[PDB]
Amino acid sequence: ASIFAPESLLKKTKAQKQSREQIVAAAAEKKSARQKKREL
RNA sequence: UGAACUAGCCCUGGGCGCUUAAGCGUACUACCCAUACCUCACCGUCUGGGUUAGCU
Repeated sequence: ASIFAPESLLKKTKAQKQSREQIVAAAAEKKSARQKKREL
């Protein structure tokens, strides 16, 4: 009755989740550096 | 008082027309338009880059 998600989907989701974390982490830093650069 | 000299125009030796030019010299602003220059679109060629746990 319950169809488990494919295991390749779980592996891709873990990889995509990690890549999104780096993008967001390097996006808040990008905003701060841009504000400091623009003042300079 | 003149004398010559110097330089330049005139005479003798594309068409229509032009004469303080529509010729010649110089200066100055306007204007005309090439397949050239600029901006854009499109064609093609070349060069460089991206694109797969193929993510509704």
